[PDB]
Amino acid sequence: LKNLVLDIDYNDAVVVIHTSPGAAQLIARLLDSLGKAEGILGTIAGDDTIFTTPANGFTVKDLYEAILELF
Amino acid sequence: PLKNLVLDIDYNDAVVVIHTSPGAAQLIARLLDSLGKAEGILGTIAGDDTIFTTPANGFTVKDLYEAILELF
Amino acid sequence: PLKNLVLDIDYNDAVVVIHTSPGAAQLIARLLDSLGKAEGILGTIAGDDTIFTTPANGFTVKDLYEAILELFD
Amino acid sequence: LKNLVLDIDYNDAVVVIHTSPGAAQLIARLLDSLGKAEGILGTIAGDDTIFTTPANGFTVKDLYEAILELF
Amino acid sequence: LKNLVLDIDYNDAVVVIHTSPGAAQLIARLLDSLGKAEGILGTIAGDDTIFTTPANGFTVKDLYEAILELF
Amino acid sequence: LKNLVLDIDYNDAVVVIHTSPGAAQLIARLLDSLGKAEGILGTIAGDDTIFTTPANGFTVKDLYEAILELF
Ligand SMILES: NC(=[NH2+])NCCC[C@H](N)C(=O)O
Ligand SMILES: NC(=[NH2+])NCCC[C@H](N)C(=O)O
Ligand SMILES: NC(=[NH2+])NCCC[C@H](N)C(=O)O
Ligand SMILES: NC(=[NH2+])NCCC[C@H](N)C(=O)O
Ligand SMILES: NC(=[NH2+])NCCC[C@H](N)C(=O)O
Ligand SMILES: NC(=[NH2+])NCCC[C@H](N)C(=O)O
Ligand SMILES: [Pb+2]
Ligand SMILES: [Pb+2]
Ligand SMILES: [Pb+2]
Ligand SMILES: [Pb+2]
Repeated sequence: LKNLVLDIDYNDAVVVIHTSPGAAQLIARLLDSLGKAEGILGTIAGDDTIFTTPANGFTVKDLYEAILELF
Repeated sequence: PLKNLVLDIDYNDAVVVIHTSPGAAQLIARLLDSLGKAEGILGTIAGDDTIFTTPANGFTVKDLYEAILELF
Repeated sequence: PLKNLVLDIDYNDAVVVIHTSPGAAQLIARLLDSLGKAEGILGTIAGDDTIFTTPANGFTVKDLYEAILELFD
Repeated sequence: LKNLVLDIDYNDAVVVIHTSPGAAQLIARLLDSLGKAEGILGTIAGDDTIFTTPANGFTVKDLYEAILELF
Repeated sequence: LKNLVLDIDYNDAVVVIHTSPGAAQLIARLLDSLGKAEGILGTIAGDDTIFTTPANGFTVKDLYEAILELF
Repeated sequence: LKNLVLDIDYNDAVVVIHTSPGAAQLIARLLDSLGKAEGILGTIAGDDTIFTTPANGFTVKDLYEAILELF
């Protein structure tokens, strides 16, 4: 979904994405299309921020890379 | 927004209803939210995939409707 | 997701209003979203504990109301 | 403090209360205190808008003044 | 309320529960009973994914075995 | 104002804030005024619980103290 993703960053426990207001459930639904397969344990969207976590055998950086590879 | 997100627009005697793709309601409802009472929009409230928008006094539902299609 | 999540059903001239347990609105609304304009539902919107639903053309609010009752049973 | 409420207006079907970003569910939780007692049939809130309708017998004008003589 | 829960899994940061579309808030409300009496620090729900986290002194695997308890 | 924010706590991954029912998005809105270079990485809000996580550089406690110097 084009330029709705305003920013993608991360840290020790989660990969955080910021979107235009109200776009979070939209972009987050995209990640859930791949989800577990790629190594996304889960994703939760608020209004303009998304939190997603990698599985075991995957670290946040591996997540941060595949996500880029998506958008 | 994007129209591949808006799946259907329709109306009755009280509100104009917009259906969208799962998760898109809030995104699309913010567009209508840019139109004020003067345009005939009293309000707009979105759920997960449906939006209920209602006419401001002085505009009938058909009014709000043709206006929304114009907006799109 | 028993209908014990549904606390009350009633209407007026524009919409049919349902009151559910807190946090059960979206879930109960999905059910109604399985009906469609053909059974007379123009649309359905859920908050946290309340749901507003409204009838399509040629359907009065009372018709939507009786369809919901039978939709839940 | 109710500096979060921006406007209450009406029409033949509902009463709209525009709210600051996010304050919609909080302010709306206020309207659920009134119930069918004070003529409320129900209220749904979004992110910054609330729709509310009068119970049987009450008109929207009545419901409007309730929310005014209550807010 | 039974089949509303599709999957429960975890990693080094949170336990994530996947549920039916729209049941996130209801199920996450079930978790909100346990409180910090258990190992829970917080639980946040979206539409179909639930992110919960362990409080100081508990591991994420603790919170996990305990949530299966609850369910 | 008054009892809107019921608690702020933390663990290994995020700072958890509990609020009054439906107050989460509002409280979260304040948290989003601060970000990245100011400590915060992202803030998600459910209905009464909030999860906030530190920008990759800060300790969850750095972020925590900053949030305290508000509530
Ligand atoms: N219908 C939807 N909005 N789906 C998107 C879900 C995104 C994410 N799993 C969440 O629950 O927050
Ligand atoms: N208009 C609002 N709800 N603003 C608050 C957003 C809070 C947080 N960024 C979230 O996405 O959950
Ligand atoms: N994934 C869901 N929550 N689905 C139910 C949607 C309920 C209703 N149509 C709404 O948009 O508010
Ligand atoms: N936890 C809450 N936000 N409660 C307030 C409910 C507001 C309104 N009845 C709705 O269903 O949208
Ligand atoms: N940032 C947003 N999600 N804005 C959309 C709000 C849409 C509509 N006024 C509502 O309150 O439900
Ligand atoms: N009335 C409710 N929706 N209760 C459930 C809240 C679930 C979760 N603690 C959240 O705040 O996201
Ligand atoms: Pb960045
Ligand atoms: Pb991992
Ligand atoms: Pb009709
Ligand atoms: Pb029948």
